[PDB]
Amino acid sequence: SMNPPPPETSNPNKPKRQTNQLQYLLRVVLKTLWKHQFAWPFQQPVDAVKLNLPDYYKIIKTPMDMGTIKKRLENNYYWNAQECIQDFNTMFTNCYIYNKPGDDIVLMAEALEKLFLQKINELPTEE
Ligand SMILES: Cc1cc(-c2cc(NS(C)(=O)=O)ccc2Oc2ccccc2)n2cc[nH]c(=O)c12
Repeated sequence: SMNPPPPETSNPNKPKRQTNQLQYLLRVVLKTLWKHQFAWPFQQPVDAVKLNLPDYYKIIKTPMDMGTIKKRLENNYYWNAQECIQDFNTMFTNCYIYNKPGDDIVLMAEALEKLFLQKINELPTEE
């Protein structure tokens, strides 16, 4: 039943970078989805005790979520955009493995992934 610790949002060993895309992912792409109607389940780590889902973390092994993704951006945790983009693909994949096609939660995940995949069709350029 228990909840594991959340993903790390800071890491001193890990090198950090503030590219102009990561700035965009936080200032534009992440606040675009954060405000959406379907955003709330993905706004913090899943609570398998509260949800009474004791099997969730026996099937999901790389948990991810936007709460976690948001702070990583704020901590400059990533080295480049694709690192963060891949925290998103993990999140959505976790939602489509643990649940079934058509379940309410995946319909939101699919809604988001498609507003997602549309906002990162155009990142800003480098310096
Ligand atoms: C990714 C995700 C998020 C949630 C979920 C999270 C919270 N809040 S919290 C504090 O983050 O854990 C509350 C209800 C939730 O279940 C919903 C199931 C259907 C429609 C709306 C919500 N779930 C539940 C089951 N499977 C999942 O993959 C999942």
